[PDB]
Amino acid sequence: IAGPLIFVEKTEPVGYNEIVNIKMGDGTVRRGQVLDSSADIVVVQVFEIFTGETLKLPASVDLLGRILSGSGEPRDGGPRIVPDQLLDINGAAMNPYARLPPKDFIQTGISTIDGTNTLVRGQKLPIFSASGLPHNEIALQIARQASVPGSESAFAVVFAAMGITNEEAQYFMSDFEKTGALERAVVFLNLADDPAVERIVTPRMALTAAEYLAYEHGMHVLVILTDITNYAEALRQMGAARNEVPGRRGYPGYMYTDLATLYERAGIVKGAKGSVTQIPILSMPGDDITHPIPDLSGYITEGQIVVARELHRKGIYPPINVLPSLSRLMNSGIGAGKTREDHKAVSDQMYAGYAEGRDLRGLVAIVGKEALSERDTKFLEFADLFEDKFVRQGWNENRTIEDTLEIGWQILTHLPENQLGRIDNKYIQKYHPAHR
Amino acid sequence: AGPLIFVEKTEPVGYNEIVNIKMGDGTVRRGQVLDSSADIVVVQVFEGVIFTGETLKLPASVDLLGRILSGSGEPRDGGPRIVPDQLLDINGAAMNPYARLPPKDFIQTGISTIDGTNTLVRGQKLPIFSASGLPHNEIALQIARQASVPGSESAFAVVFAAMGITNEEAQYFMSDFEKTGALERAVVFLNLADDPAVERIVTPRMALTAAEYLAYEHGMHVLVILTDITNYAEALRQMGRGYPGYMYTDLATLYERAGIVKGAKGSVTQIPILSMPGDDITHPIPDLSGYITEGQIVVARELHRKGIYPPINVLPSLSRLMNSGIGAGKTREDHKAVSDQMYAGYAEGRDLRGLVAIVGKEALSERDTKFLEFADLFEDKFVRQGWNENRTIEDTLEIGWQILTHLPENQLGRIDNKYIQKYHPAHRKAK
Ligand SMILES: Nc1ncnc2c1ncn2[C@@H]1O[C@H](COP(=O)(O)OP(=O)(O)OP(=O)(O)O)[C@@H](O)[C@H]1O
Ligand SMILES: NCCc1ccc(S(=O)(=O)F)cc1
Repeated sequence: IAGPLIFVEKTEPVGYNEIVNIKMGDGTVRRGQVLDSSADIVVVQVFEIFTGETLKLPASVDLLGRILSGSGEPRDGGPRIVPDQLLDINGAAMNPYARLPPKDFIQTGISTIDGTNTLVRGQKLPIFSASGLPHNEIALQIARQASVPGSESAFAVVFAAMGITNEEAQYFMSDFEKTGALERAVVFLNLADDPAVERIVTPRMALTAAEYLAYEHGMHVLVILTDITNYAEALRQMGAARNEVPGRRGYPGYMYTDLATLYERAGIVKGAKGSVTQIPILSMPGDDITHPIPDLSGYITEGQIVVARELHRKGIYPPINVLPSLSRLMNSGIGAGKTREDHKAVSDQMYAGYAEGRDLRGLVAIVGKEALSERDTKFLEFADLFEDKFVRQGWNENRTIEDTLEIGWQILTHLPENQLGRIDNKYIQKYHPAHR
Repeated sequence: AGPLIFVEKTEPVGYNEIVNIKMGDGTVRRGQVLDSSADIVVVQVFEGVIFTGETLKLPASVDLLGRILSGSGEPRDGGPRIVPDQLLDINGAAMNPYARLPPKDFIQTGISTIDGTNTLVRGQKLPIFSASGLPHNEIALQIARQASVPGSESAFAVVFAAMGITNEEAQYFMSDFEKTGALERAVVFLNLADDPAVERIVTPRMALTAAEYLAYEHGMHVLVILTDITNYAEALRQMGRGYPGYMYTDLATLYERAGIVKGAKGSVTQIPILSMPGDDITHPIPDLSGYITEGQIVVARELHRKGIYPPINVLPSLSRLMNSGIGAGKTREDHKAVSDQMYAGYAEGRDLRGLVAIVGKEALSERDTKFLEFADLFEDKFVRQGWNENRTIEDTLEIGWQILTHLPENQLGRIDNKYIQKYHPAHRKAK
């Protein structure tokens, strides 16, 4: 009767496939079999230590301002968390999600996100990148800048790093402490050499903490997870998936729904007072042949933010290419009363102009700048202005959606007013710098 | 430094030799010889007694249809050299047939996960995003065989270009096009892995040039399939340890060549295959995002591993111009609603697979079990289809309506009552 995978505290040595009884968070008992384990954690697959208890998160608002390991133990030299509640972490705990669509605005402070691919409360918007690109730097800037403008609910951040180096850990820790962002954040840091099982538990501890804060304390919580790919690397070598090939015989069935137990955990929480939003980092692995991992495409259902090496090589930060980027729920979180009435129009116009300008880079290479029309030259130049002024921003520059929109209107000014076909006259008259 | 311009080798040249290139308008741009094959010179442009070269030309003629050529345009089918009625500069700087018009009508691919949920539109650029070991080429071949433009007064044609392929893949491609009759309306450009690197980079330009000629001078809707861009980028890797900086601008000279042509009686649509390398150390992963501006079709390992063909995951897939090409008079009035409803239902079902693995199968509500099962039906009956199964948009929509009857009518939040009463199987009238 193979079923859900749970995590239980290890109190004694246990053997692979050992039958055990588990005392769950809700007080009920489960029958299961052991799959793998670390010094403090064992992975069990439920059916229907000999008699153990589930690994739990010491749920408490005191988690905020703390930096913990993947298993919830202090890394900041502080005392262990004094729990207000001990919650199971596999996702069965509170059943906090409402059947409501994601909808309001979350200000990341990054123009290429807030302006053209708006992140909304309850959404899961992955950052798609690759080795060598600054995705962690982007994840860190969002963590310290993110807020929920005009909201009556408090805002919190759950930052979860997986399989990182000592240097990286140092990097992250010092930043949260120096900026003060730590006061409104719970940080879970899993090192590359920490037990694999601990990496697997890391995203679950994070999400459980997120759900608790969102549901128990009516907060809008932003969960940043980096990097799924590293999570997937530990997963493929854990338990019964060990030395097994995906799609073949012997590959554990749970191996293909595992990522789903993570991306299913996002959304507005019951009561509609809080919510859990996810920003997972999906870094393209360069070893699909040697290290086959679970398909990560399942995490992409509401869009994605694309990090491009092209912009990175041009010396632009953050190197986000808005063209292949998308936020399917964007229309929920923008407009009058959320951002500003002209948000959709400006974003639409910048996208159109930037896409045109980029195509023109090809034409100019085909016929020469001397042969390009005046009109086309304007768009060609607009693409440069967009990348140089809108896309590019400092690592410590936190732009309000108003700043983002103004920069947008400023560069749009470079195009002929008669070429702004994506902006209704009403807005052109009201916000265009020439009629303002 | 780029950009790259191809010139016919009319006289001996040397590396770094400064030369003048005769543009199709009588003017001349100057560059430097970067590399060259025996008949083609690759020049990098800037901005008497020196070489003045002619741009490499494509022997254009409707007689191109039904022919299998090499990346350089030479017969590979044993047939005679193409008798041109026009010599077209393959760099694209001689005609520019594109209209200032947005892509708009329907292109029926016959594949449900494309036509139904992320529709291909005439003049659009819709890449197939895949990876090593996946069947993107089989999907590409199927589209080439089945694609059409229902109700269009303009004829339809296919331009299929393969870069750096093996001899076995070539034979396999030539065989399919020939036995199905698909070759009858196609111009096939085949470049083999051993062919000079120079011929590999001219291949897509020869293809796009043939496409523009048919579309603009013969008022045809042309579908251009390029598989793949990664091999193309590999050829650029070393022409004169990642890819050269000019690659990004170079790729732009390819993706700018798409759209409705002047007169709006024709168009060029591109379906480039972008497969990610299975190994980065040797085959670094290039940034081909410049080609992705109108969406993409995602081939997913998950579906392939489950034994489903075509393994297309609609959730991450997207067609930004879909609304242009659907609805009454194009496909059917209920298209957008069925598409929205299936997408939402599939996404919900997939999330529930997550919940099932958290609380267990028997813990799911009856309602949730309904969606969980719909996800299975979607993959088993909508996604899955034969490699030779050409579905009309009607078949696709009807298959959609059938699996949707698994969901509670009160759950079809994406379909307004008017379409429910008219098309829902439980309400539709016999007629
Ligand atoms: N699981 C997935 N795997 C691959 N591609 C996906 C997946 N899900 C969605 N996509 C699509 O692929 C695109 C991401 O690939 P993209 O071209 O951005 O790579 P990249 O980040 O530019 O690589 P590079 O490291 O060279 O910059 C997105 O536009 C998205 O639409
Ligand atoms: N790698 C070979 C480059 C090359 C090859 C041939 C020439 S010659 O074409 O002018 F006949 C010039 C340069």
